[PDB]
Amino acid sequence: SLINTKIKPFKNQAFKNGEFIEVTEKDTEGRWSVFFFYPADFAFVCPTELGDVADHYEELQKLGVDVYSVSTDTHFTHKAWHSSSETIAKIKYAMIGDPTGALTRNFDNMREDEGLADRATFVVDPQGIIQAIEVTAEGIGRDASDLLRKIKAAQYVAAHP
Amino acid sequence: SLINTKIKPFKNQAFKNGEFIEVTEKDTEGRWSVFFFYPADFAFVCPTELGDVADHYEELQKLGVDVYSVSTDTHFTHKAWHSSSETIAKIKYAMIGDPTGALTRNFDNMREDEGLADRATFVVDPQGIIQAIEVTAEGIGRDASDLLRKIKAAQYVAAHP
Amino acid sequence: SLINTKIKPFKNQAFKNGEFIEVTEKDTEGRWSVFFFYPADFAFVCPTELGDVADHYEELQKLGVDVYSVSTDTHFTHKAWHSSSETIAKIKYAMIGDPTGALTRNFDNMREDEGLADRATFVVDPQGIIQAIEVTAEGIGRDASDLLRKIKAAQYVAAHP
Amino acid sequence: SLINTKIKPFKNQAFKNGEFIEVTEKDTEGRWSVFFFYPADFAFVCPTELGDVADHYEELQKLGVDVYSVSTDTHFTHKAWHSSSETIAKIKYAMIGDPTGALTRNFDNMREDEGLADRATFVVDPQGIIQAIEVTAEGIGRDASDLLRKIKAAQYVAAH
Amino acid sequence: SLINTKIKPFKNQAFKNGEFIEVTEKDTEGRWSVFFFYPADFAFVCPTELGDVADHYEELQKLGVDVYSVSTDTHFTHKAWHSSSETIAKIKYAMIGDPTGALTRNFDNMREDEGLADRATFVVDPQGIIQAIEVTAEGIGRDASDLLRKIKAAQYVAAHP
Amino acid sequence: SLINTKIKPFKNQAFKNGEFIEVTEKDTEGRWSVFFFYPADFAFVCPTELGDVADHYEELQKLGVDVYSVSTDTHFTHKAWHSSSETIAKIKYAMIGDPTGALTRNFDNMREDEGLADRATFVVDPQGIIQAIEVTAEGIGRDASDLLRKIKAAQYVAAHPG
Amino acid sequence: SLINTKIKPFKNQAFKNGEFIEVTEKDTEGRWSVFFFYPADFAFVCPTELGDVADHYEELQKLGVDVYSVSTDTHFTHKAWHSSSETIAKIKYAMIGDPTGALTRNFDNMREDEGLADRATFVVDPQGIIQAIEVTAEGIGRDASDLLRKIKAAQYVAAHP
Amino acid sequence: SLINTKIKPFKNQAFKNGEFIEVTEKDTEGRWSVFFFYPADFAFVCPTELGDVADHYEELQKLGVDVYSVSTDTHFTHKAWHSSSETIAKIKYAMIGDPTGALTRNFDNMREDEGLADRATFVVDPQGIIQAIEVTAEGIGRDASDLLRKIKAAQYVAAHPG
Amino acid sequence: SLINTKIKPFKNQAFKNGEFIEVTEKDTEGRWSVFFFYPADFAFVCPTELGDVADHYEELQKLGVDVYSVSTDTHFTHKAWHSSSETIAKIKYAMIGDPTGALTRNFDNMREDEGLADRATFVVDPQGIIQAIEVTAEGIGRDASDLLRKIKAAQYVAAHP
Amino acid sequence: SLINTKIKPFKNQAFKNGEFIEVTEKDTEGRWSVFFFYPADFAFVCPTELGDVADHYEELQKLGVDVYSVSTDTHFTHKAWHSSSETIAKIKYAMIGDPTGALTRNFDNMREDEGLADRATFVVDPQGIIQAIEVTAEGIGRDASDLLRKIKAAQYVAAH
Ligand SMILES: [Cl-]
Ligand SMILES: [Cl-]
Ligand SMILES: [Cl-]
Ligand SMILES: [Cl-]
Ligand SMILES: [Cl-]
Ligand SMILES: [Cl-]
Ligand SMILES: [Cl-]
Ligand SMILES: [Cl-]
Ligand SMILES: [Cl-]
Ligand SMILES: [Cl-]
Ligand SMILES: [Cl-]
Ligand SMILES: [Cl-]
Ligand SMILES: [Cl-]
Ligand SMILES: [Cl-]
Repeated sequence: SLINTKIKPFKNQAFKNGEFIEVTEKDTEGRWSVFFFYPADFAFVCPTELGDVADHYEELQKLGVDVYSVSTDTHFTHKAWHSSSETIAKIKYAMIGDPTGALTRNFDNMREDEGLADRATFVVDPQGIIQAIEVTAEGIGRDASDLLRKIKAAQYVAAHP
Repeated sequence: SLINTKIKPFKNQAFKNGEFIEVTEKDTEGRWSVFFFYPADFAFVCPTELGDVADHYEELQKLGVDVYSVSTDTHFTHKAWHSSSETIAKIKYAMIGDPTGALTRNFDNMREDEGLADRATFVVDPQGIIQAIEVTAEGIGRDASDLLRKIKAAQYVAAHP
Repeated sequence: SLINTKIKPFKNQAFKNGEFIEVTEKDTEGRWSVFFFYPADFAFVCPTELGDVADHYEELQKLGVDVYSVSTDTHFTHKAWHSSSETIAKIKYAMIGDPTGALTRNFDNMREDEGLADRATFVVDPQGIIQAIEVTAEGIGRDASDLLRKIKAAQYVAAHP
Repeated sequence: SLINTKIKPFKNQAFKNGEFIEVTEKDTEGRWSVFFFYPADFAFVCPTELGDVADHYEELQKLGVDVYSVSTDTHFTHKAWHSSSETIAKIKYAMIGDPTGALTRNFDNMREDEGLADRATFVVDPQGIIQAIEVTAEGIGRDASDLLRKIKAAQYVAAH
Repeated sequence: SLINTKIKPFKNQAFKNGEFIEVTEKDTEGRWSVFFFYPADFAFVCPTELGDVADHYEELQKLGVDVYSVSTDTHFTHKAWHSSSETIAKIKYAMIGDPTGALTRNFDNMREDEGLADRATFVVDPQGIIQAIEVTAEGIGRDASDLLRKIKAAQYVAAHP
Repeated sequence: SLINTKIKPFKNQAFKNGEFIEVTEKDTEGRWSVFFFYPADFAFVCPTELGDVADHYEELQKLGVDVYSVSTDTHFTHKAWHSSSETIAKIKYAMIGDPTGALTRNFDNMREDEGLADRATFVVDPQGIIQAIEVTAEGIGRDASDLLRKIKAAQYVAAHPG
Repeated sequence: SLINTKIKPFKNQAFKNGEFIEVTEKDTEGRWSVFFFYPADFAFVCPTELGDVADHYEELQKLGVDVYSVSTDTHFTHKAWHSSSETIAKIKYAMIGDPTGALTRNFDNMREDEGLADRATFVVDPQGIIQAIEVTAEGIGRDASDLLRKIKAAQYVAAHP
Repeated sequence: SLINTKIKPFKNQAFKNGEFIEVTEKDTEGRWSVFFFYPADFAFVCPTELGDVADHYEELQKLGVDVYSVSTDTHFTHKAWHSSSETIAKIKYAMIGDPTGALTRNFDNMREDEGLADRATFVVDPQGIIQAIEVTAEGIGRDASDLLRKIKAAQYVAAHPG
Repeated sequence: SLINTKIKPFKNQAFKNGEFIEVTEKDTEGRWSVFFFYPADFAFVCPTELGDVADHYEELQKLGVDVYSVSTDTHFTHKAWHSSSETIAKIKYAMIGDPTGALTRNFDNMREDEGLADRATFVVDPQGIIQAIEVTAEGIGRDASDLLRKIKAAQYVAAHP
Repeated sequence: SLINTKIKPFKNQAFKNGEFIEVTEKDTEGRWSVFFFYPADFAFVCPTELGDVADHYEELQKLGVDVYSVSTDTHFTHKAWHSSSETIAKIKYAMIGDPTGALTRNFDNMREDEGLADRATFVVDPQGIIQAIEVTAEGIGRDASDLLRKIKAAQYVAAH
């Protein structure tokens, strides 16, 4: 488990609201971060999960939490996915491309014989420390409302040691 | 992470319903299993978590899911905790002692500088494959109803590929 | 260079004329093959090159030459690219996905800090021997008509040593 | 034997008279120390041994001697044990928790396939030097009046 | 491939228009360079390729491109070749001798079991970066007019990222 | 420590009651054994420890316990000591000589910078398992009465585990 | 020196009287051999030494001695040299090409920073044993008539030990 | 052979004529030294060799030669030996104890499987350089008078080179 | 020292009474042997030592003791020395030549910075075990009479434990 | 081969008419040197080779050329040979002894399994660079007159 460790430095391209931006660990410092990994854009699997986090994106921003989705696809592919799927289209958070797999491996989350990330979610606090981890196989869905509870609880223990 | 891997062989003592028993991987074969790790008996962090799983234990048992809690304390210590805590007293599943940390290290779950296991939950299917993982920091509580939901989804995809 | 070496075994998923297929080195045996590498689907480069090769595919097939394009994108992404670009839409040869980068590293052709393949073309004869190589930087376009001339010349020396 | 070697640095949590304290090697400097290892709290073995040392404890303190019991349990388990065994209840010295086993391994005293310490007693002089060692199997009891006898001889040779 | 890497330092003798000159990497700095490798002087091969590059040479020089052919023969042998074949005779560019094979190995282009260079062409820009590579087997000819096209495209892109 | 390990093979010469014998690990099997180490014969310390054990040997022999003293002196040296010390003269157990230090190092009991064994006592049961260990610095005496208590106690647990 | 050792295996191309032949160590077995090394064909050195051995060649053949000259040039280069220099033209023994430098290194005779052989002569008996070694710097000429005296003395001691 | 090498630093306790002393390589600097090794005190082998050297000791001392006998026994055992043997009793030179074996190993003279020194004699000049070596098995006796012949010769050659 | 070790195998040429012989360790088996090392033939130092041993050789022969002198000179040189020194001429035992130093190094008796043997004597019993060793600096003479006394002692102890 | 490399430093004893001397690389600096190796003194094979060089020695001295013969024998042994043999007695150049084999190994000219140098001749210029090498087996003779031809030719090339 990477629980209670500091995230490693990284530098990736991302797509966010119709534009390309670069993201590094410096963008996460002093912020709450959710890293949301998934295997592949354009898979026949319906992206319910990515869109649920999208639905909750408003509250997450009021709690000072940024959301980053990550797959080993490129940011170009993200822009195309964002254009063709109605569910993906409502995403307003950053979609990080990790074709080198460096970000994915930082989180020990690479399926090495497929070149894809596992279905993992990491909650990271402003000092870069990982406070929560959830991983599931392709049939077990990640519940975005459960994520919010965990994030809110994490902020609480930060305030009340 | 260990997602989608086979659990490793192990041999531990446990306390269960007033008795000391031995538990091994052979006890898990052909069953659904939940491994519930926690840092320490008698911390006076209220064992809200252990008791939640206890409340749901009858329900879990009807789905054919066994539950094993695990810490690096001994089974002697578990028996004493069980006699002294009203909440722990209602645990009817096996409380595994792991003073060597072998069981804990099998799940890659040791805080090496404290000698205690992290707050991790692993769902293991009847073939020994880890299908879901949840890990939290010391302040963020694991929700047994979410565990239950994940187990049912895990059981669903097994029956309907 | 890899000139005059035998290509190595490989197994990839690919998209071809509306379907997903598996390609292995066994598919190239007894055939002439062109492996046409590029960095990324949905890239700012209008894919003129992929399309130039497309125009010549009927001529190439009459020479018994198979064409495989290759990037580290997934085959899913290929299907989407084929659907959204009028130029890509006219590709009827196999588009191989190489997310593990194994195929790309076989041809020593990976930009390791980008996780993308270089702009390289390999001509492979029916015995699996690499007979021609062209690699260019991102501004210099590969000319499919120059490719044809080389292939016919390669076929001539095979017939008349 | 670790006889005549200097103890190694360590940093552990402990229970001592209703409170949790941190203990390190720096706490032993300039002092005589007895390190009293045992396998496990709440084991069915009755802890007559830990309690005999308690009976002798004011006397030891009058000699400027600190006592530390050590097991691989946590200080949490010690506090609980302290509430439940009438015998353990009379301990007024520090009960050190060693869940990492580092303290135990410093003294070469870990049963590696059990994750528990052996039944060992070490006497350490004010310079951190080990002056006496006793180790027994689980049926053979350590006698605290003999411990006292050994400490007093050690203090004598220190003086001469 | 060596695409987009910087050429390595080198120091060789060459024959150019009736004289022996020394060439080092310092001669290529601030200039465009074509390094044109071939296996052996006086080969049964009609040196059509070397002579074709000669015909296009004036044009290449006005675009600021210097040309160096390189073989593992000595410069003495080049000089003799230049005197006996009318085709080699029309070469006005520098002919580098590489009997130690160092220049050749810098470009990773040695057939170690023959001690001869492969049929490789490298286009190198003024900062020493390799921008184009072409390699062929013994029957497939390199077309100097397509070399020019590539060079002109490379120059456009230097000026217009 | 060496607690709960099996003693290692060894082969040494010993002085025992007016004779030279060879002692091996084979001689200890099926018996209770005490290995009693000390630094040097003819030393400035009066050998009260060795004499003290001698006082208890008959008790020890009725309980089926063999005693072996060990130093890195030779068996020749033990014989001579036995003739010159009034204390040593009453020793009826085997005095093992260990000039190679192998028996001593088997018990991890060598002071390498002096080439002398440390002041250590080991109780070993019939299966060759070490059941008690005692090691002390040079000014802290080893009590033979307390040794007996440990041995009697060790035999009780062997007969009544739990 | 290599005096009194057995020559190493080799397989080289050579030019001999207008044809290309392969020479191996198997060709030297059961015969006397002279291996005559020099740095480079077409060198500014007028090849007085090579033509001198030729004048004595008919005589050498009556003694059962074969002659092999060796440079790191190719056999192609030997053929051209043989055609343009009158002195070289009278060579009727085999001219071995050693572009890999393997034969030259077998005789420990490579100038490693030039990639050329030193001026060395080795006399080899029918069992492959080196019986004489002569090496000189460029100004000092090897005298073929002294070479003959040495071969006759070597043959004498073989017959009358 | 260590012939013509410089002896290595050392530090040992020794018994010399009723007193315990320390011997180090600094005691050999500027003197002629004889290091006379033997296997064991109180051994079955008649200590004639040490006694014969003792007979020549006033003559050796007149020539500025120090004598050091060495075994892997302690210096305590030497004092004891000195009191019980009439032969050893006439030794007035230093008896060095080497229980750690470092001195014996310095002279490459240890029998490792016995933990005892071999029967070796070394002559060392005032500069620390070894000028003569003699080694024999347990039955072949060293002639103290031949030792003496050599020391005088070694002293001659030192003062009259060539 | 080498005391109580078995001599190692050796094969050397030697001069004995007008003849050249080969001595090996098989010559020493079942015999008592003296190996008498010295630094050099024809040296300023008086060969008193080889001669005093020669004076006793008849008595030594009666006791079944063979003598071998050894230096790193050749057996040729021993022959010449035997012809020039009235003293060495009396020697009837084998004079072993050791130009490789092997026999000398077998006995750890080489002055490495001089290539000469030290002044050493070894008495070896019929089982090849070294029973007595004497080594001296250059001014201190070895007394062959003492040597005989030791050999006699050695034979006695062999016969009487 | 060692052709065109600089000789390595050395320090050897030698016999030079009557007396023993020490030769080192400094005695070769600034001068032309011939190092003439052979296997062994007093060998049955007659020193025709060493004598031939002696005959040409006065011509060699006039060209500023020094001669050193070398074997793994000692200088003591060389001296004795110089008296026993009429051929050898004519020798006026330095006979170097090389018992450690260092000089010989410097010229890569040692037969390791025999401890004798091979039959090799090295011509060295005043800058210490080896300009000519000839090595032969025991039946083939080194002709002294050709050694001069090579040296004069070396010197010609040296000036031009
Ligand atoms: Cl993880
Ligand atoms: Cl994990
Ligand atoms: Cl390539
Ligand atoms: Cl990858
Ligand atoms: Cl210990
Ligand atoms: Cl542990
Ligand atoms: Cl390349
Ligand atoms: Cl121990
Ligand atoms: Cl030892
Ligand atoms: Cl050579
Ligand atoms: Cl050489
Ligand atoms: Cl090469
Ligand atoms: Cl020695
Ligand atoms: Cl020796």
